[PDB]
Formats: sequence, C-alpha cells, structure tokens
Amino acid sequence: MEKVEELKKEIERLKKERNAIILAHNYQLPEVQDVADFVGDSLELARKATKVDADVIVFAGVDFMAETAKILNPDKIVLIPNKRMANMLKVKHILEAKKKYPNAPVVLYVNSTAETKAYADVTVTSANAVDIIRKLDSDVIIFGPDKNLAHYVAKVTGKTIIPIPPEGHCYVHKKFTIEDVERAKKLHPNAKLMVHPECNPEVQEHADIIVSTGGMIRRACEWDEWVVFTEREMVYRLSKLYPNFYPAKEDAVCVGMKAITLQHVYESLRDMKYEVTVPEEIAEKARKAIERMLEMS
Amino acid sequence: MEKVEELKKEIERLKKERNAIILAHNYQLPEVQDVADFVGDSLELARKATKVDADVIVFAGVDFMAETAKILNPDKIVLIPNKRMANMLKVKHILEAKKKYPNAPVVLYVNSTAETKAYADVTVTSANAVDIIRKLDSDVIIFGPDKNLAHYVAKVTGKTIIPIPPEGHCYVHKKFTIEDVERAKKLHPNAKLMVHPECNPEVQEHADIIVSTGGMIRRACEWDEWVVFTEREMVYRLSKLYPNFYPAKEDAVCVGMKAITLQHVYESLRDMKYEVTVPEEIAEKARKAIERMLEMS
Ligand SMILES: [Cl-]
Ligand SMILES: [Cl-]
Ligand SMILES: [Cl-]
Ligand SMILES: [Cl-]
Repeated sequence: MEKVEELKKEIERLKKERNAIILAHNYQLPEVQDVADFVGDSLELARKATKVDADVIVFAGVDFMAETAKILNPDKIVLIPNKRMANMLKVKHILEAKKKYPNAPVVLYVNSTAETKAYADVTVTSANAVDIIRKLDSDVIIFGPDKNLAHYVAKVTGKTIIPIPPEGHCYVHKKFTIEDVERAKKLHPNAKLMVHPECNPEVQEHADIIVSTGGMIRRACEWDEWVVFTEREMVYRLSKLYPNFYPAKEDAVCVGMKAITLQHVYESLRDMKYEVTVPEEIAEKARKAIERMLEMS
Repeated sequence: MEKVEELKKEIERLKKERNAIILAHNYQLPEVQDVADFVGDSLELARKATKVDADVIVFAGVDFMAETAKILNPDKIVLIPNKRMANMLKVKHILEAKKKYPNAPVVLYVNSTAETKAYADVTVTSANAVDIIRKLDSDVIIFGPDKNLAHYVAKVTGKTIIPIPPEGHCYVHKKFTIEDVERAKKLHPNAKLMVHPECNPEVQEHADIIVSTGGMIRRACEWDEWVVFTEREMVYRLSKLYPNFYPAKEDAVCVGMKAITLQHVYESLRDMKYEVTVPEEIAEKARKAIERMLEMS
C-alpha cells in the first residue's frame, strides 16, 4: 500500500521534529514494531526507558507499562497512542498486610497503580517474578494484585505468598467505576441508576438512588427498567420479580479498547496525543520499586 | 558438595533404568535444570512433550503443565516431583457463554481443568495468548480462567473478550475445597465447622453444621471457637459478637507447596513418585485444544 508507506514517511519525519523515540512491546502489531525504534518484553522496555535521551517517548504498549516508563521519565513527555483490574489494590491493603507480616517485602506486579507502587519494595513482570521473589531474603512475601501470578510463584518457589488484596472477600462492588456510570447514560439514557452502598464513593455521588440488596428488591418500582450496580444475580432476580433490568457492566472486559495501529502512532506524534501523567509526589516514590526490579533482574 | 554429585549420579542411572526423560521449566532451580534433558518455557515444553519416545516423563514444573504433558502422553508415565485458582472454571460457564456468543471460540489459558479443556477450541500460554487470539477469525472470543490475562489480551488486540467465569459474581464460597476441610481438623482439632450453603457439595458433606449468613450469627453458641467457611468479614463479625473464630483458609495462597529440589527429582525416579493421571475420556477430548495451540503457535 502507498497509504502505509506515506505513514511511515510521516512517522519518521515527526520523530526528528518532536525529538521522539518509539518503544513497542513484542506483542504489538508488526506494522507498529516496524516504525518502533526499540521492540521488547515488559522488562526490556522498562530497562530501555531508563536510557532515553529524547524529549518524547511514544510507548506502543499497554497502559501500566506506559505509566511505568513515565515514572522513570518525569521530565520527559510520554505518549500512549490509544485511548484508555489493577485498581483492585488499595494502599490500605498493603498497610493491613504489613501489619500482620511486618518483615515481609511488598512485591507488586507491574500492572498496579502508581499510588500502590509508592508502598512497594520491588515490582515484577511475569517473566521475572519467580526470579526476584526467590532472591528476596524473606521466605514470607506480600504480592499482588494478580492472584494467578501469586499462586504460580507460590507453587514454584514454595515460599509463603501473602496476596493483596487478601482473598476470602468479594470485590464485585469495587470493580465499578465512574466511567461505568457515564456509559449507563450515553446508553440506556431513559433509565435511573441503582447503586449498592459498598460502591466507590465517586460512584455513589452520581447514584440516582442508593439501596442495599433489600432496598433494591423494594424500590424497583420507580422506573420501567433499571441499571443495577451490584452482583449480576440481582439483575435476574429483579427481572423475575417485576417483568414490567440491565447489568451495570457488559460481559466483555475492557471493551472500547482499540489495538494500536500505524495510524495511531502517526496521530500521536502529530497531535502529541494521549500523554501519560503521574503526580511527581507519588511518581518519585513509586520509582524506587521499579529501579529495584531492574537491579535484581 | 559430594551429596549433590552423588544425586546426579543416581538420577543419571535411574534415567536409563526407568527409561525416562526429564523436562524442566525455565523458572525451576538451576540444580534441577542441570539434570533435566530439556529446559524451556511453557510452550516449548508442551511442544517437546509431543516428541517423547521414553516410557517415562519427569515433569519438573508446575502442575497444570505436568497435566498438559500427560494429556499429550496417555500411554506413557508422567511424573511430577513434588506433592500438589484454576478450579474456578466450570463446564457450565462455557455452556452459558457459548449460548450467548455461539460463534465465539472458547480459548482456555493452560492453567485450567482438563474437564474444561474438553470444551475448548484452543489453549494458550501467557506468551502466545495475544498471538493466537489475534489469529482466530472471530472478533468475539471466550477466554478464561485468568482475568488478568483476559484484560491484557483485550487491551492489546482490541477484540471483544468474554471472560469465563463471568465477572459480576462472587466466587468466595467456591474457592473452598475438601482439602481445606481436612486442614481444619489436623489443625484446630477441637472445633466444629460452619459451612455456607453455596459451598462445594463435597465440602457440604463433611460440614458439621450448615448455616447461611444469618444462621451463622445465631447458632454460633455451640462451641467456644469456630471454623467459618464463608467471607472473612463474617469471622471478625462473629468475633465481635461473641468474644467467648478462625478463618477457613489461611492468608497465604497454596502454602504447603515445596519447591522442586534435586532430591525431589531423585526420589521421583526411584519411587515412580507422584504420577499425573487424567481420565482417557476427558484427556482425549482435552487433547484437541492443546494440539491446536501447537499448530497456531
Ligand atoms: Cl506493553
Ligand atoms: Cl484510540
Ligand atoms: Cl511448568
Ligand atoms: Cl513434595
């Protein structure tokens, strides 16, 4: 195609004009990798991000890795070409875990909030998690937010893995967000919203009516169809009750996300599009754990 | 050490006597990798397992990968050197997901029951999940049981990822097991057991008393301290209520697991120790999805 070749020509030009370097993950599209200056795994990209002299970094990759590069580059401009379950981990979880196991290091999988990396000793990617967790002196380790990875490491190193957030708790109401609220208005515009008390306080604010499980099965008579911010069972239950209800979230996870294409990279260099920002207070704190991971890996 | 060198000498001898090959994962201990005939990643090991002529395979690796090799080798003996959240996915989940999205392929992360691989089109490892999910013709994909991986793929391919088990549901009571019951007897021997109705029916059988959330906060007067098989909040709640309660599970995940050491490999060749078995009915079905993954990767 001539479209493709013209894009690459524009991308190469904008590189010099913006003074930009382009990093892409190994799982990105070939066309994106082609224009990328560096292509690698999560760790390689993290390490490459400490050695950038360009004023601008285009991070052709997933969000938390883009964020991780910005944390390594506070005085540069980090861009993610496209628009954007890691918000499960709260700082309180780390404090309660450090209270019971005070000599256990806090290890966070790279997919985590910067706010929580600020309370971690070291970060890991999937490929270095076992390597690093073995290396830590303690045989008791605090680890999150990825349960699967936590179980996996547990199984391979045999060490005592204390997961965060702790298991034995239901996190359904926490996985609702302000963006889930707005979607329930642009869509289902003629409808009022039910919100369980245990939801995000930000979510509680835009809540039309606020009811618990019993409050829902009673006040479900002030509209024809509702938008219920709770366990999905309660959608079928109100449905059977009053045949004259839509779940707050769709089945598909992170829908709306578009893969990063050659055009995305072009439009990002040209518009300085989608800039990754982290508060310096939290960034400079969270940065310690990331650099530690580079030291051990 | 001379202990080490004598072990390797015994391992090498037992190799010929049993007619065995030893496979080890890249994240295993160096000493284990040393005696291993083949060392690789999850995919490499899966592929290597279709090309074994030995009568015995020692799988120095995590359980679901050991299981995956047995599925590729029904007529051989597969051994895992040591004693043993994938049981979250049930077949019903796949049927309900295929009902709403009938033209969506069922993709399962390798860490899943064989019983569910029997209802899958293809399996993935972390390193090939994006590669393969992109390759599938459909833009709607059913994917589990690993939410993290599902979100990650969603973000990178932009496709519509329908997770299994579906989100918006609490799975606390399902993550209890018969082994969690037995642990609450060898430990806390002088105590009776509370079990929520929504637990495993196998778990329900060994349940002393069976009560719901309200039934628990009432019948908590027939012992001094209890073992509560429910959400951990209910442990602190009974605690505050009747100061005259222990969670059913410990904080640490998969504790008891021991890393595979040089001795484990020796003791496994010598005792034919810890044999991985999968029912041929289910194995020969589950095998299709694994071989498909090798074809696409
Ligand atoms: Cl990335
Ligand atoms: Cl976009
Ligand atoms: Cl393995
Ligand atoms: Cl063992």
